[PDB]
Amino acid sequence: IKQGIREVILCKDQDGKIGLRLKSIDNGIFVQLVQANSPASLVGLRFGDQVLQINGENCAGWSSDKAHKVLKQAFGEKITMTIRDRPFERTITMHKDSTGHVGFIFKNGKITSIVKDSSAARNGLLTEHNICEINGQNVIGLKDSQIADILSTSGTVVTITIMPAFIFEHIIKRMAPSIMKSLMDHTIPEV
Repeated sequence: IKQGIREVILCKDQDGKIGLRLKSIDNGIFVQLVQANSPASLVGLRFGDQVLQINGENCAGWSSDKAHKVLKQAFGEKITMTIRDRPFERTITMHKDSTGHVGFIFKNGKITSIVKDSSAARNGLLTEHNICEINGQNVIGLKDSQIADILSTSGTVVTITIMPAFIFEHIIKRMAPSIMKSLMDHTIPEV
């Protein structure tokens, strides 16, 4: 999670899309969904990112509908957004034990229990936090089985990005579980 603010430049694609949906949270605007293969994904926008400005205009106070409208109304040529990196989220680095475990139980993507003497415990992993990313890969909307498998296919060192569940639940709702599992970007980032 990169401290402070950065600028991204987008181009609407052929279809006039950017592949973003935005959400009003605590009088800011936050990314609720990034579409795979979209201009938004390509420029590095991530779920939970705060949009401070669009085209130099402050997003403070905007409803979701107003932010979408501003984007729909922008010249698709060059859209500048000012971004604060995943501010509701934190990253935790763990190492697997000999059995290949980091030491937590989760359910519907939410960590529910931490295992004694585990890496999860040594690194102060918390319950009541939704798993957002594993090693930089968005896993939101995947089944617990898929998330479990992604954990398995990672190496020793596992980095998880988490978000407090009450905040997570506020950001996501008004979007159907099957959209998240299908259409929320789950790619490993390209270089």
